[PDB]
Amino acid sequence: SLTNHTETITVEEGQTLTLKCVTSLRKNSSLQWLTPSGFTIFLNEYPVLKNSKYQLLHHSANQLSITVPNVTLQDEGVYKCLHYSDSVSTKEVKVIVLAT
Amino acid sequence: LTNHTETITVEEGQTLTLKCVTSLRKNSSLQWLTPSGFTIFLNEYPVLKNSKYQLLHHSANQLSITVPNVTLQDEGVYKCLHYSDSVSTKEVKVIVLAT
Repeated sequence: SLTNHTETITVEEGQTLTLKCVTSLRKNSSLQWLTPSGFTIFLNEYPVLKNSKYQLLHHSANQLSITVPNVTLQDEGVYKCLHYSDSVSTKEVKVIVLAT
Repeated sequence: LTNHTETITVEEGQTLTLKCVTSLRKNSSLQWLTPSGFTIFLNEYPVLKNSKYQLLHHSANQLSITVPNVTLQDEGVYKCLHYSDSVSTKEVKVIVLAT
């Protein structure tokens, strides 16, 4: 179901992090994931950031899901999903990486 | 060639041009962002819908765009990103002049 305007999620270091953006259904739209640092990871199904560990999981009109395997403490922070239709809506996901 | 920080001005009501020029890198990407952080173009393709930004030029080492009929809402720091092995950033601060 829907991703809210803000969320906090956790992940054990060393495991795989799944960032899942699900939105309303809208014609001719775009979905986009940003790193906390502000770099585009995927625009729709198309990778932008060049030599990184991020991998597409799923893309369709109302969903852009990606993975970060072997999550490290440096993978922590607020990721943004942007949804571009007539206007732009934003969902911020705060990631907390858990030790051990 | 665009430095890491730039300040440029433009008269209200005129056309503002944002040119990002970088080194030539193979299989690289260029991107303009609004001060609010929305993508305007990624390479030659618009992303932000419903607005007055227009493409002027795209090639491997240049991404240039326009905002005609500029207004004071159009001021702020725009960001051009250059995605190669590494990501480099140019922030361009636009100041809009009244008269």
